[PDB]
Amino acid sequence: ERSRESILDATERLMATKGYAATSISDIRDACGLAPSSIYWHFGSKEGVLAAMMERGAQRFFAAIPTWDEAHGPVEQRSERQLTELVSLQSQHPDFLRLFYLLSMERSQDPAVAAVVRRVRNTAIARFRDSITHLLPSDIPPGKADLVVAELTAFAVALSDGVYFAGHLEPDTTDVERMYRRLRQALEALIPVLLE
Amino acid sequence: ERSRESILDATERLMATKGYAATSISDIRDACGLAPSSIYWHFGSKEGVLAAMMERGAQRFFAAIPTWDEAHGPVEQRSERQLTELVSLQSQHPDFLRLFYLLSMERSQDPAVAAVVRRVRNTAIARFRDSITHLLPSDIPPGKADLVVAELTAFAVALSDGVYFAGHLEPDTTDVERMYRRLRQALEALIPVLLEET
Ligand code: NA
Ligand code: NA
Ligand code: NA
Repeated sequence: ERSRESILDATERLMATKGYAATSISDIRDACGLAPSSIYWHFGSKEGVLAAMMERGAQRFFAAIPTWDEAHGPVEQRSERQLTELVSLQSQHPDFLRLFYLLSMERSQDPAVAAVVRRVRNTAIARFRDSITHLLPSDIPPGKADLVVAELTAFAVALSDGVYFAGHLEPDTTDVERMYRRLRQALEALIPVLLE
Repeated sequence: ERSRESILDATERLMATKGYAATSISDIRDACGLAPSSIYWHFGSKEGVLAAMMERGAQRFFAAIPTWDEAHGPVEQRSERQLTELVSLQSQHPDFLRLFYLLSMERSQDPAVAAVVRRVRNTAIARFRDSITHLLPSDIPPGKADLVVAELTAFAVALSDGVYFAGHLEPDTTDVERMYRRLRQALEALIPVLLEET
């Protein structure tokens, strides 16, 4: 819908400017022109707006990174982009990232929000899993591979989570590209260890 | 002195139940018997209390792990309980940890809170750095060591941050001990890599 996008657009700018608490459903109307009843009719509530806002922020973050089959090149890589995008995709668009980590720790969470948080986290995990499976030798038995891949994935996701906070808490001295370089180097080193 | 402790104790329990939002200065009095005016006089405000409580939780988290110099004797070398002490304390807090990440991302928060967050983060970084220096060969030129230790530390702290969220978002399938073992193994692998790159 054209109207759904209007609301989210307004909600982004308003919360960026005023923060969550001080952003009214009324304010959102003032910005997007849509009446509160129309807003409620779409997202059901303020939290329902926040969720949908946060989700499509994810959908764009992930689309800006190609999957492994979205490639291209003779397995250049198939790092290239995947790290390069991930690197550039932390440049003051954590945005959605900060919101994610905030919402992940929220207590007594609205169902719509908890569902969005879960889908985003699962997606991120799935995406790392897609890349990492290609770091293993092909002659590894699939069941054994599943265990190794799952453990490397959990490791990478953890490190990537840490990268946001490093950039947030130590923005001056943090090198995002360098850190993800150490990650892939760490993963390549851990593969022989895991198969032992 | 004893008054500060009973205020924080009451504030913990009240904030374990109830939400931060729904915990009033009034409620805190009801629990600890100290008047609101006495509470303010100590911590200055509600978020002023929140800070002090979160810091105290960190100081206890950090004391529960030894520094390299105070650790044992030299066998482990000194790490594998500094490991399990780190593993001991997840266990999935707060205590402090969830509050820390929440407060670290809070906007326009409060001078006293931002200071606590900064001290806790810096301490944790300092603690990892203290351990990691002994992973390097003795003959590395100090200035070059400083660069390598710093990069390994940033890496370790990042991984440790992610370990919390793994345990939070995937509590069923997350092995905390196994993860910190992979961190140690990763750090040992990265040391030669870092030294040949200066
Ligand atoms: Na209108
Ligand atoms: Na309308
Ligand atoms: Na040595």
